[PDB]
Amino acid sequence: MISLIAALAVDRVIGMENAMPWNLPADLAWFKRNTLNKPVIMGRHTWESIGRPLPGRKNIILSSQPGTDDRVTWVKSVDEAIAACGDVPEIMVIGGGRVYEQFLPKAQKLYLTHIDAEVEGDTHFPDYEPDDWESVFSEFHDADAQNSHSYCFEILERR
Ligand SMILES: NC(=O)c1ccc[n+]([C@@H]2O[C@H](COP(=O)([O-])OP(=O)(O)OC[C@H]3O[C@@H](n4cnc5c(N)ncnc54)[C@H](OP(=O)(O)O)[C@@H]3O)[C@@H](O)[C@H]2O)c1
Ligand SMILES: Nc1nc(=O)c2nc(CNc3ccc(C(=O)N[C@@H](CCC(=O)O)C(=O)O)cc3)cnc2[nH]1
Ligand SMILES: [Mn+2]
Ligand SMILES: [Mn+2]
Repeated sequence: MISLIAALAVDRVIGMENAMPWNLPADLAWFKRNTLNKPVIMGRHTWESIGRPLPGRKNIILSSQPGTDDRVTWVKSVDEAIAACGDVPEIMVIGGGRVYEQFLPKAQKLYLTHIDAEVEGDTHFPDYEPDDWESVFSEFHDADAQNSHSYCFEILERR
């Protein structure tokens, strides 16, 4: 399948000129657990923001331009990105906004972290058609020493 994973603040904000507005290590740890040993597809701006390869995962970068780093795989279209992933039980699409929009209709599963934080962003998760998704997992966490906002991990499956 194809699955999207994202962390959403209020109103589906996911970023602000190429930095995430927070630092919730419980959520990054959820991200790592759900992506480790799977291929991850990302757009070029998200590659830039991370700033390095994600270890333990096949990193596939979409760009309409030649690639500039041979430590990751560069592809020029959605069909090529999926093909580069070969024979894998689960393909993880890790954003950003433009990439999420294109992979949504080919997604079976959404791993969403809803963060209770108010932030004034420039990129959104495409979100919304609720009727087409069943929530099968939801786990809510209050803020603590390490994590300054409350947040909820949710897994949705396409009905
Ligand atoms: N909250 C979260 O979980 C999360 C997750 C990921 C990212 N983010 C944030 O999202 C923001 C980045 O998102 P974004 O929407 O600006 O950019 P993006 O989706 O990461 O990257 C867009 C770029 O990817 C390339 N691309 C996308 N689809 C393509 C296709 N079918 N074929 C060829 N190339 C394609 C293009 O590169 P070229 O311009 O090189 O052609 C395009 O400019 C940042 O703020 C980031 O921190 C947040
Ligand atoms: N749930 C979720 N949360 C996010 O913060 C997130 N971020 C991105 C894009 N940004 C990033 C930034 C860093 C790393 C990274 O290298 N993560 C480490 C865990 C430690 C950490 O991120 O601080 C990893 O090895 O996965 C991945 C994606 C994509 N999907 C997400 N999904
Ligand atoms: Mn808050
Ligand atoms: Mn979900």
